[PDB]
Amino acid sequence: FTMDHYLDIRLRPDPEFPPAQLMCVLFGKLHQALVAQGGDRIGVSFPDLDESRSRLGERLRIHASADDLRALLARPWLEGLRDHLQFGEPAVVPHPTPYRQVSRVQAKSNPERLRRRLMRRHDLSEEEARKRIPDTVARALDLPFVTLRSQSTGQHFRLFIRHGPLQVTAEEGGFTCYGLSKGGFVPWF
RNA sequence: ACUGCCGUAUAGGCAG
Repeated sequence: FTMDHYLDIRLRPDPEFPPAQLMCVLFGKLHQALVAQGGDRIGVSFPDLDESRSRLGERLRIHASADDLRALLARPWLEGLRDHLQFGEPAVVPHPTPYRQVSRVQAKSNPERLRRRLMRRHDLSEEEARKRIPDTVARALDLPFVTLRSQSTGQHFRLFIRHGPLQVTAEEGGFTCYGLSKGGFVPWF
């Protein structure tokens, strides 16, 4: 709809850095750009997604207005990265395409963590908490992910990404500062 | 496979 432009970024193979690491860094710098930019009008997708193998592939697509794309290309978030990437031209998307949400998915991967929260919210003990929240509560996602380092937290975390069911038409909605759906759809091709 | 947040929640959502 309003996001009828896109830019493709393809990773260049490198002897010192495997593709997954270049992708994490690319995605992380995008996040930094999007925070600075502000707004909720820029989306991403991973056109070379390999769902069978939960791999994102070596392509990052930015979905936005033509102007944003030309700005994003000249901006410092890409510093140190440009030599590791190949860029397409900011372009109008093909048509027709299906649309899909590209979303962050989170999992209760750590029962102990849910327990510290529970204790804090019900003044419970560890033994009480463990009785109510067993270790089987743990869920593992079968999804591709990037590994990120937060600046505000200190943590390294995995950010799991799901490319949702193909839809014929898009619905109104925006995107987080990681370019992931908070309702918005992007064209898939 | 981290830390936390919302929620009565172990349901389910969210932040970096």
